[PDB]
Order: sequence, then C-alpha cells, then structure tokens
Amino acid sequence: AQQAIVHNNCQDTVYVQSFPYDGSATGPLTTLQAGQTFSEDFRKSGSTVKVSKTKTLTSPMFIGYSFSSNPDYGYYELSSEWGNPFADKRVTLSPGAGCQDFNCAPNDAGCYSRPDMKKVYGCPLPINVEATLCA
Amino acid sequence: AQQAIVHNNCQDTVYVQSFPYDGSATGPLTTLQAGQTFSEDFRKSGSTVKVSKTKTLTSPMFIGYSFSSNPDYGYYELSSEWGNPFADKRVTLSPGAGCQDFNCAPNDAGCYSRPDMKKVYGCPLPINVEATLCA
Repeated sequence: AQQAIVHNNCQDTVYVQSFPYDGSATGPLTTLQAGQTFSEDFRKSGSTVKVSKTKTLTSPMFIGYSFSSNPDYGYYELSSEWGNPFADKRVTLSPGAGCQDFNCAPNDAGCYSRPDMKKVYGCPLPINVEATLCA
Repeated sequence: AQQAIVHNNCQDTVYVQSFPYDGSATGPLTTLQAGQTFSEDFRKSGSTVKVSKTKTLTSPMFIGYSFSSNPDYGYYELSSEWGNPFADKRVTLSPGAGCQDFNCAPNDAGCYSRPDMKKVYGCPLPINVEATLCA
C-alpha cells in the first residue's frame, strides 16, 4: 500500500494522528520520540496527518494527502494553517522523484501552505508521502 | 459557475479545445484571433484544454483542471509535456488570489509542468482557472 510517513528527527517528542478526509474515525494517536517514525497505509478518502508537540494536539502542523476526479494524481500539502511547532526547524515533505517537494528551511514561514497562500502539489499515482521533522 | 479561461494576448491566431476526462464530447474547436478569449464552464470530470497555433492542435500546450470535495479543492496544471508554441513568450495560469500560480517568463522551460517534473497546484473552491498567452 501507498504510505504516509513522518520521521521525527527532532530532539523533542512529537504526537501524530491521521484524520481521514471523509471525516471518519482517526488512526491511533502515535507517540514519536526522537528518531522514531510514524507510518500508515493511505486512507481511501485521503487524510490530514496532524503533528503536534502535545498529546492534546495543540496547534498542529499537518501533512495532507488527497485525490481528485482526475484518477491519475495524488495531492499533498504541508500546512501551517492551524500552527507549526517546527517553525524554527527544517521540515521536508516529498512524494518521491518527478514531482515537487516541500523543503522548508528554518523560519521560512512562506514555504508552507498558508490560509491565503495555499500550496497543494499534485503527482501521478502511485505515491508515498514522506516527511521529516527537524531535517 | 467556475470557468476555465484562456486569454490569447499573442500576435498569432491560436486554437483551443477541451477534452473532458470522462470521455464526453470534446468542446468546440475554438479559433481565437489575437486578443480573443476562450472560456468554458468547469466540467464535473475535469478536462485537458489543448492550446496550439494550428487548427490540428499539433504539439500543443495544455491546461489541465479537475476538482474534488473533502477537501474542496480545484486543481490546475500548466503543461508543456506535449509541446509549447508559446515558449518564447510569457504564459500565466492563475486560480485567482490566495494560491500558488504559474507565471512562466519567456523561455523559462522549467516553469511548466514537465514529464520529469510535474507541477500541479490545488486551491480552495470556487476558482476560475485562467490562462493568459503572451502575457
């Protein structure tokens, strides 16, 4: 199966949880200590994978993956709309070769998808979507 | 309500035609004199809009669009994968404010979506997908 993956390279522990775009029940609340990795098989409806520094999911960054009419593409989004605990760190999000990455340098807020500057990238299926926190 | 639009600001007559993703009939083969504009209502299934300097649509540029719900995004691609008659001129493709656009300078070949580097963007609905040739 296609994978949504979040690598925690931060010193700090993070919490990751995937909220399907169809609005159904989420995946398990996942604790990632330094060096640990979250992964899940792609949810059929797409999902927003929230990443927070608290168990209560305060002000999470999210990694979104979704699909469209055009059956050829998957779409991914690295968003600071609701917050970003890693704003002073590097965060990368990649669908693999042949498509655009997010490679967001420390303190480069304008690299992320923003409420009034949305950044959602498309890429031919199949894809894995792989992020590193504190790259 | 949403429209896919092609403004021909070039000195040349151009030809535009839409090819629905769901296989329904092609749109009218549209001749745009220098200065004229093509437009169509958003097709539910999405579409490929070919843009060429010949009526036979040989080696055309294309504008691709589609849209989804949950998330409610519209997707748009400015592609030179099949050719680009307007490579020596400026071409823009914008969904309106608040989202990543294409603004492809004259002879900036890498600005377009390419076979080995796809460039497809998403934006919250509703949008008009609006291209200007020789901007």
